Amino acid sequence: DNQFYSVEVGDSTFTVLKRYQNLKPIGSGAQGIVCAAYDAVLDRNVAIKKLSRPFQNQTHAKRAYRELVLMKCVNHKNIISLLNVFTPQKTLEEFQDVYLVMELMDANLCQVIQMELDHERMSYLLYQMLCGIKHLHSAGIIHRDLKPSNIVVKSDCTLKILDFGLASFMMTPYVVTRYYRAPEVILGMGYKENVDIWSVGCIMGEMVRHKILFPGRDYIDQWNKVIEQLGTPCPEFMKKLQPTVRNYVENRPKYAGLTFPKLFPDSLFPADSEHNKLKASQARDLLSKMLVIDPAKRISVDDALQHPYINVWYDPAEVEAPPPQLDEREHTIEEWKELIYKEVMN
Ligand SMILES: Nc1ncnc2c1ncn2[C@@H]1O[C@H](COP(=O)(O)OP(=O)(O)NP(=O)(O)O)[C@@H](O)[C@H]1O
Ligand SMILES: [Mg+2]
Ligand SMILES: [Mg+2]
Repeated sequence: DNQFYSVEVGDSTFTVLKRYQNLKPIGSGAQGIVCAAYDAVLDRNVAIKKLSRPFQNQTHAKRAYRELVLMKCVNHKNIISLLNVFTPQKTLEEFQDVYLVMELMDANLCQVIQMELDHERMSYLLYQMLCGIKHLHSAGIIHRDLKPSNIVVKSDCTLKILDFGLASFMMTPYVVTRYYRAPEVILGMGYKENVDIWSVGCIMGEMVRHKILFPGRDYIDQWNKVIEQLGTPCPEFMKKLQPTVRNYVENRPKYAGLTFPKLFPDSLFPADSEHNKLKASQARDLLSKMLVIDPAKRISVDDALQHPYINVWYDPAEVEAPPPQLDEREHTIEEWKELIYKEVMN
């Protein structure tokens, strides 16, 4: 008569509620393994992510606690919704795992990057990202860590963002993706809303080029790739850097920079029709306004939404949707356990 059951998925053991049938491993991350499943009660498929011992460290603890609180309060069609939360353990002392249940999407933005997208779908996906990011911004959430792996899509081209971003030692077997972070994060500078526009541009640029824009082993190799293509930023941007960082960037080999038609030629864009020729210029024009190193010269979310390549889908309810305790703090690993439990158990 137990409400839960246990199946072995991959290498781990998933102990889920009886309503969740047939688990198929669909994803895996740093904080948990994601399985797709059927929900008998709701009569639909869902995605179940298992946070194995989230409170084991302050980074993973802060992450888990924050996503849990926001996935409940934030309510937007372009930000993943939480359907059910649960733990198979009965007491705070026995407490080990957390199970996040969300609507099931069909794939990653990484899988969509591997294919040639038409201007209709590319601008719609892009319009959705900016739609959710805008909603997050109105709620006081500035992501700063958007990556394809955390953006999920459905077959009908609907899009949703998975995580809530950045609020940090981690002894782990796995990597962190830096490729989509803004200069005001690579170089530590202090940001504002449009820091997410850079990530959107790194994604669009990859959706077009079909390969990572600014790769690198470290932030040193990555910044190398930023200036090698876009060129050394203007002498007004550098006066905003910290004196120890300013030194490093200023004394770094100079580059004039490539132009956008060179970075993103017409060969990468479908320019057969006359409609596609104009859209291919518009797309390139948006990229040129998103992949700008200086935040003061970088386009805003609102203006990127009013751009001719994106605004063809503008909708008042989707763009200007209404937004909703002060959470950017510090605790020990057992204090976090308590906070996570009392959240999981409303
Ligand atoms: N609701 C969902 N629907 C469909 N697939 C999903 C869903 N949530 C997660 N996945 C997938 O599982 C993968 C990893 O899930 P994720 O939630 O991002 O784990 P994570 O540990 O937080 N990831 P990471 O960014 O590496 O630290 C994603 O790239 C998606 O492919
Ligand atoms: Mg991920
Ligand atoms: Mg994630």
